[PDB]
Amino acid sequence: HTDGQTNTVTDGGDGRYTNKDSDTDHRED
Repeated sequence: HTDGQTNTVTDGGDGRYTNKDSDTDHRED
């Protein structure tokens, strides 16, 4: 009901450091 975001985290493939990426996503609307 097409307001609102989806959930978005990314962990950068790896590395073992704090490779904490972000994003966006929505009900693309």
